[PDB]
Amino acid sequence: SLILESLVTTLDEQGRINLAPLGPIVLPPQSPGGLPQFLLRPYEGSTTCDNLLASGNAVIHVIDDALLIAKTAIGKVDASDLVVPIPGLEDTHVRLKRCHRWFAVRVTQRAGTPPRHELTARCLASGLVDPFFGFNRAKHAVIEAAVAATRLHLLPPEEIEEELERARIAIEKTGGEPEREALQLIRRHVRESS
Amino acid sequence: SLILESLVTTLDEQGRINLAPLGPIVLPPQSPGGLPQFLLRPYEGSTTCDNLLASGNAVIHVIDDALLIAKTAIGKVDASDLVVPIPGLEDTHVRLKRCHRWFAVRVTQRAGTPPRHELTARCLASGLVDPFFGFNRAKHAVIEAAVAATRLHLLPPEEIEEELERARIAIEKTGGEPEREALQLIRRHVRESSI
Repeated sequence: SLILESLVTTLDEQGRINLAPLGPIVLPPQSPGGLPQFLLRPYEGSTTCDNLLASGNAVIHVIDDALLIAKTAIGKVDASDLVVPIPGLEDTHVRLKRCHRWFAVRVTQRAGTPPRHELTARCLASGLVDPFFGFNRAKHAVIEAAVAATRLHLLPPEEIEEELERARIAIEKTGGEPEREALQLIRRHVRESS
Repeated sequence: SLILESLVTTLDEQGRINLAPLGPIVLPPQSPGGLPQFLLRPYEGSTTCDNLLASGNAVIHVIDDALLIAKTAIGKVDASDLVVPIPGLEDTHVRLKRCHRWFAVRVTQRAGTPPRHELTARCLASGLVDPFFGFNRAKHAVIEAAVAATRLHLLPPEEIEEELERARIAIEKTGGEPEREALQLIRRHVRESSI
């Protein structure tokens, strides 16, 4: 399916902000030229899933920050100082100060056989912030390594080592310090998980 | 600094437009928010390299179009109705109508020993156009497959096949129609080059 590797913000019942990775499916717009809709498949028991099921709201972000995706895939990141309330939606939706694009969404349909969730969401608002760097082989390899290192069922040692090596090479060839940092964090996570 | 996987337009001596992949190094500005410089390392004997050395001009594009990268990596694409001359630079630079961002550049320094050219370029003009889709694992794997398909004379068949297989997996999971088409075109190129 057509999937964006995003960061999502949500709020709990007390307004506490959560930031986590999500891979929403991009759905057709309601009208030609219109904003995308999204199919969200949050993981049961996650803070994102709890907050979506309670509030109906989220903000999906297009980012070129592979380091932040890696950090929030591996552990919790305090996002309280990373976000600003969205105009028109200040009590329900917050966006990252640094991103390329944000989509403030609200759930329109719900389905899924427990424990799966399928939440259709439409945009209430969207905006552009920073330019996107562009394709970068190091960022891409950080994403692959982070996905590999955080799978529900552990990959065989040879497979995870292959992803880490491909990342090392791509980062040496094309990356910067945030990508170097990301790989070190992912390597730590892999070492601590075995 | 980071390397951008870009599309570059250049013009030959008769004004003919070329569109091809380039991986320039992005040199940061002195001040946050300023325009960057680029280090261009074009491939000796390529149309892009010939035009850069002759004119000193190019337009570098940030694109989310992995299909177009694949097409121009594996063969010539007629870019005549993809680009338009840039006002103020209309005799020397053309830009893609569809892109996220473009930088019209001019070479300020030539270095390197042939066949490895190293050209420093500064920005004459730039702009934003379309939003960027975002990270997509299928687009990323199409880029890696396209790089491998340009290296049939440098890599064994099993290594190129493994890049094609990683693309298949990423496209099934995350891709759309352009990425599916890109992998078909790349596989066809690999098959044709083997025979």
